[PDB]
Amino acid sequence: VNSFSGYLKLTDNVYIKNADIVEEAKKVKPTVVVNAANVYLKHGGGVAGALNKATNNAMQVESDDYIATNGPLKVGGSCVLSGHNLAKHCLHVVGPNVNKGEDIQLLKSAYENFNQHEVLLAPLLSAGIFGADPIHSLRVCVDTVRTNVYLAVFDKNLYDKLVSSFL
Ligand SMILES: C[C@H]1CCN(c2ncnc3[nH]ccc23)[C@@H]1CO
Repeated sequence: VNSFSGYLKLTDNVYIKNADIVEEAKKVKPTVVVNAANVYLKHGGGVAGALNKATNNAMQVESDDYIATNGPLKVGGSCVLSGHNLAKHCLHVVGPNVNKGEDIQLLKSAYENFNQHEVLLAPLLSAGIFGADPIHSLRVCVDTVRTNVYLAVFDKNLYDKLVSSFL
Protein backbone atom coordinates (compact mmCIF):
# COMPACT_ATOMS: atom_id res chain seq x y z
CA VAL A 1 0.00 0.00 0.00
CA ASN A 2 1.21 3.50 -0.92
CA SER A 3 -0.18 7.04 -0.78
CA PHE A 4 -1.01 7.69 -4.46
CA SER A 5 -4.65 8.71 -4.92
CA GLY A 6 -7.17 8.96 -7.75
CA TYR A 7 -5.26 6.85 -10.28
CA LEU A 8 -6.87 4.60 -12.84
CA LYS A 9 -5.22 1.16 -12.84
CA LEU A 10 -4.12 0.29 -16.36
CA THR A 11 -2.23 -2.96 -15.68
CA ASP A 12 -0.80 -4.93 -12.78
CA ASN A 13 1.82 -2.21 -12.24
CA VAL A 14 0.90 0.93 -14.25
CA TYR A 15 -1.48 3.64 -13.02
CA ILE A 16 -2.51 6.85 -14.82
CA LYS A 17 -4.06 10.17 -13.78
CA ASN A 18 -4.71 13.64 -15.22
CA ALA A 19 -2.48 15.64 -12.86
CA ASP A 20 0.23 18.29 -12.51
CA ILE A 21 3.37 16.32 -11.66
CA VAL A 22 4.76 19.19 -9.57
CA GLU A 23 1.64 19.36 -7.40
CA GLU A 24 1.50 15.56 -7.24
CA ALA A 25 5.11 15.27 -6.05
CA LYS A 26 4.64 17.99 -3.43
CA LYS A 27 1.63 16.11 -2.02
CA VAL A 28 2.96 12.54 -2.12
CA LYS A 29 6.68 13.19 -1.59
CA PRO A 30 7.43 9.93 -3.44
CA THR A 31 10.67 8.03 -3.13
CA VAL A 32 11.30 8.80 -6.83
CA VAL A 33 9.98 11.45 -9.21
CA VAL A 34 11.05 11.10 -12.84
CA ASN A 35 12.18 14.16 -14.76
CA ALA A 36 11.85 14.46 -18.54
CA ALA A 37 15.51 15.44 -18.85
CA ASN A 38 17.86 16.26 -21.70
CA VAL A 39 21.47 15.09 -21.89
CA TYR A 40 22.78 18.42 -20.57
CA LEU A 41 20.28 18.52 -17.69
CA LYS A 42 19.21 22.00 -18.82
CA HIS A 43 15.77 22.21 -17.22
CA GLY A 44 14.23 24.94 -19.32
CA GLY A 45 10.68 23.95 -20.12
CA GLY A 46 8.20 21.15 -20.17
CA VAL A 47 8.18 18.92 -17.11
CA ALA A 48 11.85 19.69 -16.43
CA GLY A 49 11.34 23.44 -16.37
CA ALA A 50 8.33 22.99 -14.08
CA LEU A 51 10.09 20.68 -11.61
CA ASN A 52 13.18 22.88 -11.49
CA LYS A 53 11.10 26.02 -10.84
CA ALA A 54 9.39 24.24 -7.93
CA THR A 55 12.86 23.62 -6.39
CA ASN A 56 13.71 27.32 -6.62
CA ASN A 57 16.46 26.41 -9.16
CA ALA A 58 18.24 24.04 -6.74
CA MET A 59 17.71 21.19 -9.21
CA GLN A 60 19.54 23.19 -11.89
CA VAL A 61 22.43 24.09 -9.55
CA GLU A 62 22.88 20.43 -8.61
CA SER A 63 22.56 19.39 -12.25
CA ASP A 64 25.21 21.84 -13.45
CA ASP A 65 27.69 20.37 -10.96
CA TYR A 66 26.74 16.85 -12.12
CA ILE A 67 27.43 17.74 -15.77
CA ALA A 68 30.68 19.54 -14.96
CA THR A 69 31.91 16.33 -13.31
CA ASN A 70 30.43 13.62 -15.53
CA GLY A 71 29.59 15.16 -18.89
CA PRO A 72 26.26 14.73 -20.67
CA LEU A 73 23.93 11.79 -20.33
CA LYS A 74 23.16 9.48 -23.24
CA VAL A 75 19.82 9.63 -25.00
CA GLY A 76 18.01 6.71 -23.38
CA GLY A 77 20.07 7.08 -20.21
CA SER A 78 19.48 8.43 -16.74
CA CYS A 79 21.03 9.58 -13.50
CA VAL A 80 19.76 9.71 -9.91
CA LEU A 81 20.01 13.09 -8.18
CA SER A 82 18.25 14.70 -5.24
CA GLY A 83 14.49 15.13 -5.25
CA HIS A 84 14.89 18.40 -3.31
CA ASN A 85 11.52 19.47 -1.83
CA LEU A 86 9.56 17.25 -4.25
CA ALA A 87 10.71 13.68 -3.57
CA LYS A 88 13.55 11.76 -2.01
CA HIS A 89 15.27 11.23 -5.38
CA CYS A 90 14.80 12.56 -8.89
CA LEU A 91 15.51 10.08 -11.68
CA HIS A 92 16.47 12.25 -14.66
CA VAL A 93 15.62 10.19 -17.76
CA VAL A 94 16.45 11.26 -21.32
CA GLY A 95 13.81 10.16 -23.79
CA PRO A 96 14.45 10.89 -27.47
CA ASN A 97 13.38 14.35 -28.60
CA VAL A 98 11.68 13.95 -31.98
CA ASN A 99 12.07 17.70 -32.53
CA LYS A 100 15.84 17.07 -32.57
CA GLY A 101 15.58 14.07 -34.91
CA GLU A 102 16.42 11.48 -32.25
CA ASP A 103 15.55 7.82 -32.74
CA ILE A 104 12.16 6.95 -31.23
CA GLN A 105 13.45 3.38 -30.74
CA LEU A 106 15.49 4.77 -27.82
CA LEU A 107 12.22 5.34 -25.92
CA LYS A 108 12.21 1.71 -24.76
CA SER A 109 15.77 2.11 -23.44
CA ALA A 110 14.67 5.26 -21.61
CA TYR A 111 11.80 3.46 -19.89
CA GLU A 112 14.10 0.57 -18.89
CA ASN A 113 15.69 2.94 -16.37
CA PHE A 114 12.43 2.84 -14.39
CA ASN A 115 12.99 -0.85 -13.63
CA GLN A 116 15.80 0.05 -11.22
CA HIS A 117 13.21 1.58 -8.84
CA GLU A 118 10.36 -0.24 -7.12
CA VAL A 119 7.88 2.69 -7.30
CA LEU A 120 8.00 5.92 -9.32
CA LEU A 121 5.92 9.00 -10.09
CA ALA A 122 6.60 9.82 -13.73
CA PRO A 123 5.53 11.63 -16.89
CA LEU A 124 5.14 9.95 -20.25
CA LEU A 125 8.63 9.98 -21.73
CA SER A 126 9.16 11.86 -24.99
CA ALA A 127 5.64 13.34 -24.76
CA GLY A 128 4.87 17.05 -24.63
CA ILE A 129 7.63 19.22 -26.09
CA PHE A 130 9.77 16.14 -26.88
CA GLY A 131 7.48 15.58 -29.89
CA ALA A 132 6.56 11.88 -29.71
CA ASP A 133 3.08 10.37 -29.84
CA PRO A 134 1.84 10.03 -26.23
CA ILE A 135 -0.26 6.98 -27.13
CA HIS A 136 2.93 5.30 -28.32
CA SER A 137 4.81 6.44 -25.21
CA LEU A 138 2.14 4.91 -22.97
CA ARG A 139 2.30 1.64 -24.93
CA VAL A 140 6.09 1.46 -24.58
CA CYS A 141 5.80 2.25 -20.88
CA VAL A 142 3.30 -0.56 -20.30
CA ASP A 143 5.36 -3.03 -22.34
CA THR A 144 8.72 -2.07 -20.75
CA VAL A 145 8.29 -1.01 -17.12
CA ARG A 146 7.78 -3.87 -14.67
CA THR A 147 8.01 -1.86 -11.45
CA ASN A 148 5.11 0.21 -10.12
CA VAL A 149 4.73 3.42 -12.10
CA TYR A 150 2.25 6.22 -11.41
CA LEU A 151 1.90 8.33 -14.56
CA ALA A 152 0.89 11.99 -14.16
CA VAL A 153 -0.69 13.26 -17.69
CA PHE A 154 -0.83 17.05 -17.97
CA ASP A 155 -3.19 17.33 -20.97
CA LYS A 156 -6.82 16.52 -20.09
CA ASN A 157 -7.98 15.71 -23.62
CA LEU A 158 -4.87 13.53 -23.75
CA TYR A 159 -5.55 11.88 -20.64
CA ASP A 160 -9.09 11.02 -21.79
CA LYS A 161 -7.74 10.00 -25.20
CA LEU A 162 -5.04 7.80 -23.65
CA VAL A 163 -7.62 6.04 -21.45
CA SER A 164 -10.29 5.56 -24.12
CA SER A 165 -7.73 4.23 -26.62
CA PHE A 166 -5.79 2.07 -24.17
CA LEU A 167 -5.59 -1.54 -25.25
C1 LIG B 1 2.39 17.68 -22.04
C2 LIG B 1 3.80 17.14 -21.88
C3 LIG B 1 4.72 18.32 -21.72
C4 LIG B 1 4.50 18.64 -20.24
N1 LIG B 1 4.30 17.37 -19.53
C5 LIG B 1 3.89 17.33 -18.16
N2 LIG B 1 3.32 16.19 -17.65
C6 LIG B 1 2.92 16.13 -16.32
N3 LIG B 1 3.01 17.11 -15.43
C7 LIG B 1 3.58 18.23 -15.97
N4 LIG B 1 3.77 19.38 -15.17
C8 LIG B 1 4.37 20.35 -16.01
C9 LIG B 1 4.54 19.82 -17.26
C10 LIG B 1 4.04 18.46 -17.28
C11 LIG B 1 3.92 16.36 -20.54
C12 LIG B 1 4.98 15.21 -20.63
O1 LIG B 1 4.63 14.28 -21.62
